Amino acid sequence: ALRLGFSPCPNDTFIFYALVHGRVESPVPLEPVLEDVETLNRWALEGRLPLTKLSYAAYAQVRDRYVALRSGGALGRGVGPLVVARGPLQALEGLRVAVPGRHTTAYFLLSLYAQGFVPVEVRYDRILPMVAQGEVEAGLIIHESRFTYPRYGLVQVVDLGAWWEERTGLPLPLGAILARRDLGEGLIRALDEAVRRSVAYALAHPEEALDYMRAHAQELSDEVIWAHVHTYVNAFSLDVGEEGERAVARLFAEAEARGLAAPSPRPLFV
Ligand SMILES: [K+]
Repeated sequence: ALRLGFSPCPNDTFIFYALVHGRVESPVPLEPVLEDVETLNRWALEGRLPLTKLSYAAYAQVRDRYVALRSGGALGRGVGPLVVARGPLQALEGLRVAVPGRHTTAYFLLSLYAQGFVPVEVRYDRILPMVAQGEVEAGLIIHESRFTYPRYGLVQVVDLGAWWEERTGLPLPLGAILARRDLGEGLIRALDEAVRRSVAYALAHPEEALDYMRAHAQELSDEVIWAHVHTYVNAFSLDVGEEGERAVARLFAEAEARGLAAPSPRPLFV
């Protein structure tokens, strides 16, 4: 079996459900390792896992070690991380912003959007309470927080996905599934096909994945679980496509323009 890292969020458990339960064929058996996305991001800098979900911004840091599968990721126009606050803010200048991980695509986007804030790095589930309790002035939120933030009395400062679309005319690449290059070209292609099959299986039999999604997101109501997969799993999860490729190229061009990532001649996808 090969270790496969992903988050316990409904979109990842939905996407990998079939593969992990033998409902679709896989070229090799897989051992899921569920972790926070920033833990996976840090691990990839060390090339720890042979297969792993990773923030697209972090992928730009590990291209010589990993290649992205065309399937299994999260990209789109309405999946952007949001910045929220207790009330409207004129700007983020000089304000403390709780963020879910410096290597996330969310953090990268927030850094494109504004540069005078003070980041406070924490697990994503601490952000809404920290903002509501006044420990920071704004929060960069991901995962299911986009559905629940009003429960904390908060308002949206900016939808970074919408901001990215307005700036580039492209969908936002959020997360990718990466294969470590030492696995060999053939196996990597077979894994890409297996992940695509897994996504297709859950799309066809969504209810079959519910017990698994609930097991790993025990704090979430079914209403939130269903909203979460509806929001984060879309056509780009089956295949990045021509537009998805252009969007990833644009994201990496912006990172390179700021010296956040080194250019590479290696193709971005399997
Ligand atoms: K809601």
